[PDB]
This record gives sequence, structure tokens and C-alpha cells, in this order.
Amino acid sequence: PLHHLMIGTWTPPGAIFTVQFDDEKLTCKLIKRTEIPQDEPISWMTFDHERKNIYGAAMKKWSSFAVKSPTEIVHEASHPIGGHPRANDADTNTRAIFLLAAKQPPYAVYANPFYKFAGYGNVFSVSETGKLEKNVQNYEYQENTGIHGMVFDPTETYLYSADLTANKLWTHRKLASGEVELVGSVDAPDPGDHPRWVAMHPTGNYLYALMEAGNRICEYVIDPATHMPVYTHHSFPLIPPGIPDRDPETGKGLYRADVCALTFSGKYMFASSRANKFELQGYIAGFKLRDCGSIEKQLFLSPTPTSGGHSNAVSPCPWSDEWMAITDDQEGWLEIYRWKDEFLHRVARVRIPEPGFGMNAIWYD
Amino acid sequence: PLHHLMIGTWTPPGAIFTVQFDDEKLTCKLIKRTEIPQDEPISWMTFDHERKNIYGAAMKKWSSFAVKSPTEIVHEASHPIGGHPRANDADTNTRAIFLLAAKQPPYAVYANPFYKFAGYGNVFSVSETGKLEKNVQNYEYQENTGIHGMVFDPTETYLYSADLTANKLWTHRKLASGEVELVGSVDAPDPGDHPRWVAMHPTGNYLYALMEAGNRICEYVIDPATHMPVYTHHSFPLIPPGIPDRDPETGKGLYRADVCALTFSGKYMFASSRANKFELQGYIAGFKLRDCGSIEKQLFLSPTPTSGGHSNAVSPCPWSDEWMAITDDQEGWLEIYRWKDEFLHRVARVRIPEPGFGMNAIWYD
Amino acid sequence: PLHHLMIGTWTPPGAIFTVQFDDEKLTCKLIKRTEIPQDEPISWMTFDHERKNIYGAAMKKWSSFAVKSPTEIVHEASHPIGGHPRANDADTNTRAIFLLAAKQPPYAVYANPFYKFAGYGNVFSVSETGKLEKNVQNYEYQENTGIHGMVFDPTETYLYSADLTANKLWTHRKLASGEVELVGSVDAPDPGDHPRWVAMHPTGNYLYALMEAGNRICEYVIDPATHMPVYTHHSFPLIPPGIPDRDPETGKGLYRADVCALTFSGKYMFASSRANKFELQGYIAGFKLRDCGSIEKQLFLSPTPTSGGHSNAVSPCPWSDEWMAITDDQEGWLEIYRWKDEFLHRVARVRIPEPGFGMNAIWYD
Amino acid sequence: PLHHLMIGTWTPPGAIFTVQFDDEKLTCKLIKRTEIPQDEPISWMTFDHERKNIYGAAMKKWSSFAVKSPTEIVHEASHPIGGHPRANDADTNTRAIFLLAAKQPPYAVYANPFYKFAGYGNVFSVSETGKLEKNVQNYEYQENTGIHGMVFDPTETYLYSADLTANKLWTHRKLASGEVELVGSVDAPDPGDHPRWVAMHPTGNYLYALMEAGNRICEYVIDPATHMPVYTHHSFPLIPPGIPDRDPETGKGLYRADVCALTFSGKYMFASSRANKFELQGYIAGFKLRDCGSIEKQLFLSPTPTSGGHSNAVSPCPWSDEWMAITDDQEGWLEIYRWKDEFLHRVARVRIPEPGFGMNAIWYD
Ligand SMILES: O=S(=O)(O)CCN1CCN(CCS(=O)(=O)O)CC1
Repeated sequence: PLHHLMIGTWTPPGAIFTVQFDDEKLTCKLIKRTEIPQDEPISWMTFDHERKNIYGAAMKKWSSFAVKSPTEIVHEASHPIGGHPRANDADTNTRAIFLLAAKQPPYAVYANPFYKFAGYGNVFSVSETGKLEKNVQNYEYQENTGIHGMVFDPTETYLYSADLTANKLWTHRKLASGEVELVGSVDAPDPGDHPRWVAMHPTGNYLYALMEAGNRICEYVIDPATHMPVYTHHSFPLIPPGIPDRDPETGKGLYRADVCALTFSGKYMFASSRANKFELQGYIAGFKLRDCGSIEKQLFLSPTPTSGGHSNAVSPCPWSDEWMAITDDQEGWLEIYRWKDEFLHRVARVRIPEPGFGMNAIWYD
Repeated sequence: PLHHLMIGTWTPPGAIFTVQFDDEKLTCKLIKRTEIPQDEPISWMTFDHERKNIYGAAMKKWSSFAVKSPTEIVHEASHPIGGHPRANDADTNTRAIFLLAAKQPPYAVYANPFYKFAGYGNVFSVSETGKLEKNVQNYEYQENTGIHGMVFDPTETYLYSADLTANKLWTHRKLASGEVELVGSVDAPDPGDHPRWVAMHPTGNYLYALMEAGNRICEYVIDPATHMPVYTHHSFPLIPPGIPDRDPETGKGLYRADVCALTFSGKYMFASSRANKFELQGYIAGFKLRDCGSIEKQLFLSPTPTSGGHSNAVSPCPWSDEWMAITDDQEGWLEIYRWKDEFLHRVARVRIPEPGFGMNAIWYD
Repeated sequence: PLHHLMIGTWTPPGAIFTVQFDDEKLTCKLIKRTEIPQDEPISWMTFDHERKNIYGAAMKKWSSFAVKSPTEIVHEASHPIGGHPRANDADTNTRAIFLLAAKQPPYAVYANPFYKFAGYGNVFSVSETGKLEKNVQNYEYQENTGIHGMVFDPTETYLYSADLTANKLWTHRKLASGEVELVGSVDAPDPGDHPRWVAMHPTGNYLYALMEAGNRICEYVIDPATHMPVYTHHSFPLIPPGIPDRDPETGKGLYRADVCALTFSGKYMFASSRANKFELQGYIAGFKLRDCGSIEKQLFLSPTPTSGGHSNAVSPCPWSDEWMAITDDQEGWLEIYRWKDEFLHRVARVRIPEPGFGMNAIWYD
Repeated sequence: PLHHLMIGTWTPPGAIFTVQFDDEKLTCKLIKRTEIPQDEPISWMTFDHERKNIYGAAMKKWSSFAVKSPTEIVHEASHPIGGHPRANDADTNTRAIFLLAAKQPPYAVYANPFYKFAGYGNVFSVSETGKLEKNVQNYEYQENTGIHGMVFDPTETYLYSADLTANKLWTHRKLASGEVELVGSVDAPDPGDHPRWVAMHPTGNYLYALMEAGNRICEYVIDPATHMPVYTHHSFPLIPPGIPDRDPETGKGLYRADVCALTFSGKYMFASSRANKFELQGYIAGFKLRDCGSIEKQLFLSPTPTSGGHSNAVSPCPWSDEWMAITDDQEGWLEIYRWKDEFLHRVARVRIPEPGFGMNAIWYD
């Protein structure tokens, strides 16, 4: 049978690419390059609850597209970054970086600007058709903030945010209106961690926080009393222990962890990290999760084909543990791996020669 | 070399027995029966920070003894139960059940009455010689309370209490004066658990709560933000899974978990449970602890020689992982086991033919 | 439902006891004491392939009984020990010690005399009804031999013998006639091991040898080229590591490993050892087996209620992993345990006040 | 400090390359290209017992070179292939493929021709200086034979050969003279395995056989009675389980396992396999070994940068577990990895633009 993935880019000209994966022949083909606002390339895209819409973090905009089929994607809107007044000036580096679409009513979209003037979250309501409708709220974090990823508890009552630059994890309560309200925050275990991503276990008992500079996954149990994550002291490496990781000409790290995501069954989780130089390899890791939610063990830590560039984002098939996609913008590959007997093996891939190609892949089909 | 253990009884006449253990010949000899107030038998005794005093939960009294040597124990005082007015009436079943001696200044002693009218904790200051001096505070829990065990975090800033009858874990802050102040509480995971004991990991990261009726050890990570324990959803059986445990002429259970305690190194923990009928065997269990504090695995779950009676309390040597003592008041044995290559084997024992003998052993030497 | 076990004795008067086990009420009742030749007590009994006959190692005789039901056991024959001329003299200590009944045609019975003048095996053919018919062969080992246990490969083409006094393992080929023929032998790994028992993995890939004086189970892979066992260098303790085990008035050991047996599924194996002094505890151990036959891990090593006396023989239910029986002749109990979630718990037991009672239990029903 | 590795080629012009590795700066530099007989390129080289000589499998010759320093390598001799008459004809594909230098007196060299007319082994004595002196013996295997690797037991009394084309493992006894004598052989477990390489555990208890077409490591216990390897039924994958491995235009395998080798401490073993197409990744694997010799577990199975070409040979530092080198002749890299906390990470590498560069690396320094 055929499957389809959409992928965005880190650089203009903006476009959404549709790749087709044949799980029988085990091949990859680009079947469509859908043009979108030239200056609104999408570095992070996500589907709404019925995969009838695609929302994207697009440079200075939060865009919305209606999807009729893998090859019919129509731009329906592009909103500006809310919160701090200067977030939209074309002279500030503020950038739309992450986006999350609620799967339960009212299906609102929660978005995070990044870099300077990013001390707020942007909440958007959607129309009866799922189009990004109106910025209904700009809730504040702190002057310092740089959220790079969020996740809801299974009930979508609590929203957790990974604050990379403020080095902390925030907890918000989602009101019935879709609007949020602060509950609290916790600093990351170490000053050098820098939370970038967070994933949720299906029971709602555990949360996993990926530390970008710390290159590791930290385990959190969710306190039912407050709904806030508490560190269990368990962490796992996202880069080989002891690997040289300091740029001599910068003292800044050579590796930056990327993304973590659970597979369909909830029994596993894949994570990745990228290298800051093209001659270095990035890494991909796998974990097994106990039914109550704690991390049982790290199954693997292996080199990726490239440094991953700005990506190396892994994307598990939402309906089956069997497949996992990964994108890189160093060379521009969309690769597809098979998860079998707890070992990963590549089965197909395609290279897309375009500027900034390879930011993240999402499954439709 | 010779070692010594003191043991109390569940029944009058009160007496403190000193047993001698030769770790070379691997033998046990009773070398002293120290008489104490006939009606103040000690069902739970503990040493002060220098093992120069022995404090005991003695029926209707909290007694204090000065210890010059294994054979020289001298009664120095006996205080009444504080808190509820009727706790001391000779017609109420209130009983002094557990006692804890702080190892950091001001070396106060925290005691817990049990059964009816036990909604308070009793704090005692001690003299310059370590004698129970004065009841400086009677802090309240709830009318419902029945604390049967407590433990301090490594810093002795926070005191955790196992509330058996109220089915919860309490957290208190210890002020510099030695007095406490409520922080909060959490209900046990299940209505049928009934916390009876709590142990602390040396890092202060984890706490272990032994559930009496639930016959299991539940793991708690300590939230550094509040100092309160949060359940990780990990538990371990203290009786064989599936074993018939309902008395058919009571519907009440047949097993009651007893005590849990870490070994000298902090790498292991032993726990036990007793049977409510003399023809049934009690059990002893062993666990290995990761350096961060979580429980790595259960090493063993084995039958004890007797049902354990009201005891089966395990007592690891405080200075070496190698030895562990256990007492029972069904037959009256003080047994000593050796812990070697993660297997336990009995090496010596002695029986004491006296009424209620065998409640708990404490190491001096 | 009701189940039945038969048990013999180490001492006269000879008798076969039938115990009934109710797996619903979890109780034990002796329901029959079948008298047999007064001076032919059975220290080791086994059923034929249809459980229509019981064969026994009975002091100076190899006896045969027809079984119509749990309470109807009829003596049909008693043969003398074959091999060395003096084996049968009433003045020698030679004794019928072990017996094995083939489950494939011709259903012959293979028996081992023990102590002095025991350098031969005794093979008996059986009648059309399964009665011990005639000693068809007395095959030799060495003058030195003392076989205490044997086992066939799943095909019943090769017979392995545990030579305790010669400290070795023998391999024989079984001809179609039922008679054997030597293939070879191997010394036990250590001079102090003394093979006493051997069990076979269902695939025929592995064999387990229990060392009596070595108090351990040694793993053997069967070489398909020769059909002989080759030690893999893996062994497991049958008594706690480091436990004092040297009688200081003898220099001989304090513990003697007993028997090992696989459960119905072939996934597990239980083993036991006994203490040579009544005040010491014997032990029972459990192991998990990989599908290919190697021993994955030791699940437990626990004290038995008594020293086990001359027995402590464990007997897994042949049709279900759920139950296991053990006998002892110190106090005379037949105990029944349940195997659940890889933990063992006693569920019923009965004591039999007779001389030498408690040698081994076999399941009928 | 500085270290040095020598590497050969799969293709003419023949040359030995000396690469320098700085373990402080973690860099690689080619510091010498020593020219050798143009038509004698070395596809497999090895050092003698003091690293004063280098012996090579060089196309139609077995060459010998004296080594004064990393940059001073002097050709001292080239012998023809012994055994079958046509092995040396320039019109036959027979090729010198593997070589092994004894480390105990008389320090003979054992060599294996490959492809057609390779039914013999070639034994060479060495001069008082370690130069390949004279072919003292051409011992036979079978018509069919194709030994691709051998290994001695720690004592250098028994020589084991991996017969790839005859699909078996041979055992030879080494006489004091250095000459050998057949002991026996065993077919590989499966017809599709094809033994290519064998490694030895320091205790001499176990031997590991790498199956080329089977893409797996099979474990063998060495029978002390015969000195022959017996399969334990334990095997580990050298390519991901389930990965497509059939060339539709050939029915022939897409993957071919390569080499296996223990690290300095004997606690670990690395192995590899190569892909038959340049667009496929090869694999590297790591195993942990129990002290008795069995394989405890597979630590990792990860993709290599290239298909490995004809190589992907891994070469652990003989004096420290910390480093491992790997060569490939697809792109021509000599990479160096660090083994730390049981994870592997690349630390340095250099590419050599020459024909057939990258067959295997050996450490001097
Ligand atoms: O369940 S039952 O009532 O049948 C047996 C209970 N049983 C009686 C014997 N003792 C040992 C006493 S001593 O032998 O160590 O003195 C352990 C407990």
C-alpha cells in the first residue's frame, strides 16, 4: 500500500513536499512540490486532528493550509507572531519555531515564537473547517523564554513547555475555552541542559524532556496533586558518552539534541541529536517504555548518515510501530526505517536537492 | 570479633536482652537480661546518635536508658504519651508504638502513639547526656491517625510519617529547635495499602513506603520543590503473588508487611512481612538500589522460619552489609544472616523462652 | 479437582502412601497406606508410561506394583539386584537406589544399585501389562561406580548416568532391544562435585547435572556428533555462596545437593539440596531456561522448612507448571507449592508420622 | 602520544600505508606510502610477535617485510602459493587471502590461498630475524576448501580454520616443529552460514565463528577432550533482523559478514559485515563476553559510513580497549573510534585516494 509524508524547509522559497512511500516495494518518490508564500518556508509542520489541515511555523508567520489529498494543499491563511510588539518587525530575529494542534475540542493551535522577543505563547482558534482563525490569546512566560516544543497530557487539560533559553519546564492548565493559565515551572536538572522537546506517555504518568545542550533525555513523573513534572533522576545519553563535544573556536557545544517521540504502541520512543559540523555524524536513539511509563532501558544509540544539519527530526508512523521517518537538511534526505525485533534498518529514501530541504516529516496516509 | 544486640518484648515483664554474636565462630549467646519497669516492656527500641542511650516505645510510656556497655543498661526515665488527654488513661488501648532518634543537633526524639487517641506526634528534647528530657511538642496529624513509622531525609530537615490507619504519608519540616511543622500529606496509592514504614535513600532522592495490608513496597521520588514524596508507580511484592491472603472467618488479610531497611552501603534494602497464623510462614525480601535511589530489582522473596508473630523485623548491621538480624515473637528467636554475593544464609541464632520475646533488634557493637 | 501422589520411605516397614491434593480448597489428606513387603521400603518410586504400574528401588529389591486407582496398588513382583555377585548378600550394604522407566517401546526399566558392589546397571524388560518381567542385562560401568540418577535424551536413544562415587557422567546408546551399549564418559568439572542427578531439556540440546558434594548445577551442551555432554563452564549454586559447609568433626561437607527437575513447559527447573544436620535448613532453587536449552538465570535460592533429611526431593506436576511437591524425612512432610509469576508459595501440606517417611513423591492425577 | 597503523590494498599498485594517530589531538595523517612489488598489493597484513616484520597475503604471493620504524618498511621476500600445482598459474583466480603469525616458538606463519585450487594450507618457517624463510609444509583440507581465516588456542597447540566454501570449521594440532596435523572438522550449523572468520577467548574455553553468508556470529565451546568446537546454539545477528538481503538479479546475498575480534581486555568483541552495493550501509557490532568465555549479550548493531566495500574490517588496539580502527575500500577511509562506557564514537579519520585502498589495518605503536 501507498503512504504519504509532507516535509517543509529551513530556507526560502517556501514549499511543502509530498513524498510517497510504498511499503511493499519499499521505495520513495517525491510526487509533489506545492508552492506556498515564497518567504514563508515551513520549518515545522503538523496536521490537525483529522489531517484535513496543515499548520506551520513559517519564519514570521503561522500559516494554515487545507489538505484535500496528498497532492492538493491550499494556502488558506498566514497570521503574524503575537506577544511582544517587536516580534513581527522585519528587523528582529524572532521566528515562528514550533506548533501544536489540539486533538480535542475546541481544536485550538498553540504556537511558540523563538529567539528574541519570544516571551509569549500564541493561541489560535480554528474555524468550523479547521483553518487558523484568530489569535485568541498571547499568554506570557518570561522575558527570557524560548519555548521550542510542547505537549499535552492525554486529557489535554495540561500543557507542558520546554523552555530552551530559560532552561526550564512550564506547566499550564487549558481552560475549556482553549485558553491557558499558568500553573508553574521547574528548572532543568542542570544549567547546561536546555529543554528543547517534551513527549507524553499515554497513561499520563510520565513525561520525557529532551535537553538540547545536555544531549540527553530526562525522565519526569507527573505529580497528580499538581500536574507538574518531577525529575526522577533518570537520564539517558543522546550522544556517545565521552565523545569530544566542545567547539575549540567557540567553547559552545558540537552537538545539539533534537526531538523525541513515542511510537504508535507507546512501548517505544525514538530520539535524535544533530552535530554542528557537516563532517560529524548525528545520532538516533531508541528506548523501551514500561507500561506505567518509566523508561525501561535504552535499546540503541547509533550514528545517522549525516550531521542532521538543523534537523535529524525523527517521525514515527502514528498508526504502526513498524515505520519511522527522519529528515536532514545537510544533504536533504527523507529516509524511512523499519522497526523490527527492536532493531532499526533503513528501507527507502529520497533526496531533495532544494534550499533548506529537510526540516520535519508528517504522516498523512 | 564480638558484637552485641539488644532486643525488647511485646509483653510484660519488661526487660532488655543483650545477645552476643561472634562473627568468627558464628554463634549467639544471651549474655544479659536487664530488668526494667515490669509494665513497660519495649516493643520498639532504638539507640541515640552515639549509642550511649536507648529509647523505647514502652506500652504506656516512652522510656530512656543510659548504656555504659552491653551488660550495663540503666533506666533513667519514663514519660507518658502526649497529645490526646485519654492517651494515658489505663482504660484506653493507646500504646507507644514507634520511636525515632535524630542523629544531628539537637538530637531530639520523635515518637508515635498508636491505636485510639493517637492523632499526635510526641517530640522530646534530650539532656546534655542524651536522656529523654521533656516533651517539648505534641504536633497534630488528624483524629484518624496511626503513625507506625517515620524517617528523616539525610539532612534531617524533613520528617516523613507512615500513617497506617489514615492511609497516607505525611511530610513535616523540622525547625532548628527540633520542633516540627506540617508541610503536607498524600494518600497511599490504594485504599488497601496502609503505610506502616518508610525508609530513606542516602541521596535523599527516594523514599520507600512499606504498605502493611497491601503487602508491598511502593517507590517515591522526593520532589525537591516541596520535599514531598511522589509515587513513581513502581511497587514490589512482600508476599508471594497470588498466595491465598484472606482469612475466611474475618475477610481481613492473612499477611501484614512489617519493616524495610537499607544496608550500610545503601545498595540494598531488606523488607519483611508476617503471617497472622502460626502455621503460615512470614516472608523476607531483598532489593537492589540504583545509585540515584530508584529500586533496580527485587533480588529475593523467601519464607521465614516462623509466621514472625508480631515481628519478623529485619535489622541490617549499620556498619557493614554483611550481617542482618531478624526477630520473631512466635517462638522467640534472634537469628543472624549473612549477605554474600546477593544471597542470604543464616549463620547463627538463639532462642529466648520469654513472654513476648522478639520484637526488634538493634546493634551496639 | 482432586489429584493424587504416592510416596515411599527410607525405612521399614515398607509402605506406599497415597495423598490427595484438592487444588480448589488447597488441602492435603492421606487417603491410603498400602502395605508392601515389610523389608522392601521404597526410597525411590516412579510410574511407567501410562501410570498403570509403579516401580521401586526397594532396599535389596527392585519391586513392581500394578495400579488400578489411587487406593488400589498391588504388589506383582520383586527382583534381586544384578551385576556383582555380592550385591544381594544380606551382609553387604549394596542398595537399590534409583530407577528409570522408558516411555517408548519396549518400555524397559533401567535401575541403579548403590554403595559397594554397584559397578553395574540393571535392565529389566516388562510384561505386556507393564510388570517388571526379567533382568535382561547387567551392563558395566566401573568397579568404582555409584550411579544415583539417569535420564534419556528426548528420543530415548541415549542414556546419561550421574556417577557419584566415580565422579563422572556416562553416555550409553540404547539398542532397539532396550539393552544398552557404552558410548563414553566424562569426569565432572571438579574432583569435589560428585554427580548425583541429571535432567534433560526437551530439545535434546542440553543436559543439567546436579553435583551432590559440589552443591551446584553444571550445564552441558550435548555434542550432536557423539551424543556426549560437554561442559559449558556455567554452574549455579544450590546452597548460599559462602555458607559454612564443613563439618569440623569430619572435614566432610554439611550439605548434599539432591534432585533437579524441569517443569511441564520446559521453561523452568527446580532443584534442591539437603543439610546433614537437623538444625540446619536445606534449600530449594529455581531456574529459567532459554528455548534452545541453556539456563538463562537463577530465579531463586531459598531455605526449606527442614534440613530435608535424606530427601528434600522436588517433584513438579508433569502436566502443569503450577504445582510442585517436596518431601522430607526429617519431620515427614509432603508439601505442595504453587509456581506463580515466577515466585513459589506453599499452599498445602500433610505430615505422616511414620518411620522413614518422606523419600519422593510421584504424581498420578 | 602518537600511534601508527599500516594498511594495504585490494588492488595494484602495491603499497603499504602508514597512518599516524594522535590520541591527544584525536587526528589522523598519512605519513608514509611505502612502495612494494607493483603486482603484489596486500589485502591482508599482520605483524610477527615483536612487530619487527610484516607478512602479507599479496595476490599470488606471500610477502615478507622487515620493519625498522613506522616509515621504514623493507621488502625482504615474496613466496609463491603452495599446494595445488595450478595455484600459481597466472591464468587461475587462486589468491593469497589470509595469513596468521604464531606468537610462540617457532614463530611460523600459517597462510591460506582462496578461490580455486585452494585445498591446502601453507606453512612457512621464519629466519632468525623473522623473515618468511621456507614453505615447510602444504597440509591438505579438501578439494572444496576455501579457508578465509584462522586462529590458535591460547597455547598455540590447536589451529582452527574457517572454511567458507566447504562450510565447516577445521581443527588441527600444531606439532613442536610448527607443522600441523589434522584432528577433525564440523559442518557449520546451517548450509547457508559459510564460515569466514574465527576468534579465540583468552581462556581457551570458547571460540567465535563469523558466518559470511549467514551474517551472524555462532558460539562454540571447545571440548577439552578433543579440542574441537561444539556449537552451543547461541548466535547473534551481524545485520539487522529482517533487513531485505536478497539481490533480485542474483538471488545472491546483499550482505557478507566480515571480521570479528576481541579487545585487549578480552571483555568485548567487535564484528562487522559489508553490503554488496555502494548505496547500502554495512554494519558494525559489539559484544560483551563473560569471564568463562560465553557471549553475555550483544551491546550494539549500527550502520557504518559506507558499505565497507571488500572490507569494513575492524581492528581493536592490541594494548587497550579504548581504540578501534576500521577500513573500507568504497571511499577509502581509515577511521578510528573510541570505546567508552560501552558505546562507540568516531574520533578521527583520513581518506586515502588510492586504488583499492582500505583492506585492513594493523597497529604498530
Ligand atoms: O505450621 S506448623 O504449625 O505445622 C509448624 C510451625 N513451625 C513449628 C516449628 N518451628 C521450628 C521450631 S524449632 O525446631 O526451631 O525449635 C517453626 C514453625
